[PDB]
Amino acid sequence: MATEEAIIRIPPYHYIHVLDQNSNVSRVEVGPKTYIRQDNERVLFAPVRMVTVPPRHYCIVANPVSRDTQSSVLFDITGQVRLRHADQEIRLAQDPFPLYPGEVLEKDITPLQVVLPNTALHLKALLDFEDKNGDKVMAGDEWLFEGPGTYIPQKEVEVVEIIQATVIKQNQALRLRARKECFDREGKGRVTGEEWLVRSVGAYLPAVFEEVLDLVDAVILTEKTALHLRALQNFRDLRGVLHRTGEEWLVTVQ
Amino acid sequence: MATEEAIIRIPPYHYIHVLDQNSNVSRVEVGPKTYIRQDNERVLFAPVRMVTVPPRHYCIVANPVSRDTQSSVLFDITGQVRLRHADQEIRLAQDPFPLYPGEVLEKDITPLQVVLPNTALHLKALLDFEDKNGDKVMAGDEWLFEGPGTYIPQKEVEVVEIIQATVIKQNQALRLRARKECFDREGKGRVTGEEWLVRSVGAYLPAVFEEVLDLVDAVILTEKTALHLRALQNFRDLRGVLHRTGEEWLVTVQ
Amino acid sequence: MATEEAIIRIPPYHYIHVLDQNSNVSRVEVGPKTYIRQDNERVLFAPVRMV
Repeated sequence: MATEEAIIRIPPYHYIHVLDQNSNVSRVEVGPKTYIRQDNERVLFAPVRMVTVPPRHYCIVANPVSRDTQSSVLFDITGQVRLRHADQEIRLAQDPFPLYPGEVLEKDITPLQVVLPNTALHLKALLDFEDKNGDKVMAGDEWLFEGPGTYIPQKEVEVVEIIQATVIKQNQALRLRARKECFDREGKGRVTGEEWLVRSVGAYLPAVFEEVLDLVDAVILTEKTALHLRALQNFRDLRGVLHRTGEEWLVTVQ
Repeated sequence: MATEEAIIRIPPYHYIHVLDQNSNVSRVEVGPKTYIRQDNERVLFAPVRMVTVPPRHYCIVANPVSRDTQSSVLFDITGQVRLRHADQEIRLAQDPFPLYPGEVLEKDITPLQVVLPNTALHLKALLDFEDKNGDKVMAGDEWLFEGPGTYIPQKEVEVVEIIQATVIKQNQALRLRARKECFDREGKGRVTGEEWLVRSVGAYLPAVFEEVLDLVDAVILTEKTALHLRALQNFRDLRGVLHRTGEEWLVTVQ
Repeated sequence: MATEEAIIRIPPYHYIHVLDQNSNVSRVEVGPKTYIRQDNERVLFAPVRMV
């Protein structure tokens, strides 16, 4: 049922064979095994399936522009005996090992990285529970990423990156419409659909928050000015004074 | 009555045979058995039925985009001995076992998820009596789903998801048309067609409740205002005062 | 280098195969082995010589 593949094949190039003949026993998940190699394909078996592949790489161009794929877990160690054709895998520069037969759902993502005010990352869990350092994740909820580098492009789909809000003290303050049961990332106060005030200078929008609008104060250290305000919910102002809706006050150099 | 199917067939591909020849005795519900497999289909029997199939899979692409089907329970354990062609099944990634002969009612549903205020799930029982953990459902009534994860798309047809209502305190409160003998899902009072008021902030319409309108309050902490009211049923107000229909009172900074 | 010799063959009849592939070790002088037999010649190896 086939011919001797005694063909010349170049060193970085790829070729898929014995896809038709039997595969291994036990947990050794070598299915129909194949080879990417330098030499002439001398073929000891004619029954073997022949798949015409000229150009292919296993090259991860430095750490930038890296790759992912369907796990083809053929080699293992004394610690990680991973599920082969059940899981999906992600790759860095540290993988210049040659290609396999059971690979699907893959491309080449460039590892984008961002730091502090620069930008943030709005990850979630597409099906993940506990894939990252030092503890465990709960359902399909969402995390914040602020500071230096990047991470694994796996088991999380990021909502987006967020270009944060920037606040120049006295002239500015930030409004933040809480969106879920959202606990305040900056204090104990929280309620869905509610409104927020940022008194800190140039800070970031936590995943649950939302930059509504940036609101500039009216300057009233002036003996020649006072503010006319209408309390809109029952509360205490910045200066801690009991206030009921509709009530009207004027604020002035206190 | 047929030919030797000695044909080459790829590892994840599927083929249907012996659909014409006799089936098993006793509870072993193997009918005309078939095989999805890696190797060459050597067929020791010519009488066999040949169902021409190139591309197929048992691929449940991670937990998302998963699949269900008409049951085919050939392998069982000690804890489970199932009816194979009466029932109907639902499947996740945790089942990459091959295909069968009795497959009829199936597709590729992505197990959509929603959590907290975000959205709700208006589940009903299409035929079901007790399909879910730690107890037993009464006929084809309706539940709600609120918080973290998803579940089994099986014995329950969902009415819809429900993008909930949202109320901002003193400015707002909700109206809810109770539609069944509906017991109040936030209190004790109840009656069909009746009218409700939501006094909590940003919440969710339970299954029997219906979002009518959200009603904003008139600001009357004003010394220059009072509200003219007309009691439409015999009752006691927010402030717990005896009222009768027709009756008119005015409400002012109390 | 050849085809699956899945052919029908009669009981007293004869056929010569695996003439091309390797032969045995030691004093067991089976070279390119063959078979005369009753059944259908299912051939697990395609490289086999067909006579």
